[PDB]
Amino acid sequence: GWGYGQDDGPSHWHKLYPIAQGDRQSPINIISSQAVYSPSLQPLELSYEACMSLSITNNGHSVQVDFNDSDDRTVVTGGPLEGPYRLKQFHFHWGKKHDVGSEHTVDGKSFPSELHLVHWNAKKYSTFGEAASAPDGLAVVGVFLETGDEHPSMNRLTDALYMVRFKGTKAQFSCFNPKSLLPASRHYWTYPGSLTTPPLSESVTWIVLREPISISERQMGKFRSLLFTSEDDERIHMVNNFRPPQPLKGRVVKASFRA
Ligand SMILES: NS(=O)(=O)c1ccc(C(=O)N2CCC(c3ccccc3)CC2)cc1
Ligand SMILES: [Zn+2]
Repeated sequence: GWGYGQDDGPSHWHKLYPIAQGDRQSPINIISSQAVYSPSLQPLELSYEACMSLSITNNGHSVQVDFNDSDDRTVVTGGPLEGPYRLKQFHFHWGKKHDVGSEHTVDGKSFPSELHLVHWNAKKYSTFGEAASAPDGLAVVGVFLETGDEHPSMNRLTDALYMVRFKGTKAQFSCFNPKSLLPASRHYWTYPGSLTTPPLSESVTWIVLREPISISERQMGKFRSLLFTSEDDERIHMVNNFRPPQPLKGRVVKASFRA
């Protein structure tokens, strides 16, 4: 139905999902000087278990790692959140070159990639799907990826990509701790937004970390080697699977720190 190609890309989604023109769409360009320092905010805590990961999957849009969310062991809490949100999955958005790839931008600057850790409000909703439609249903922590030095923990993931290079394939991915992909800082920006893929529901509290993690150009290349296509179809590389910044429309971006 939708994608990131020339015929089905982001610029066209509004024709299928009208909410794409809504008042709290994501991602956004974060103007650091315009963020409101918010001391009252609570400390952001990412309490992740080491072995809650289930599999790694190429779903045609990204490569996604799914988690066991039957309990509240792997959750995000604090910051703008009133309670814990359980981690359901994490995935990435990236470009064909270093200058593009992230969904959020900071003062007009894009990163080559962006990691999204998707959590849901299991205290208020019965299913991830149900939570994905409600205004306070999801909390996504965004982590920017810069290219430079090799990321040791990332290797276990980038080495697994070959096995899921084609759309619709999956592999077991046990004991991968998502905490290994977080920067040494927990400072962040936060604002009320939406899913960045259809249905584009405005159900997401965004928490974009200030500090990016770094991976090697070689590792970033393993992502650019994935395919949007099936094993039979003509090979079309999975790149530029990101949605561009959307209108802020008077929303206030809060910061946990001072720029
Ligand atoms: N990029 S992101 O905003 O972090 C993000 C967050 C969540 C998802 C996600 O889990 N999927 C699968 C379920 C689908 C869906 C939800 C509700 C109703 C119908 C279909 C939405 C996309 C994708 C990207
Ligand atoms: Zn995403």
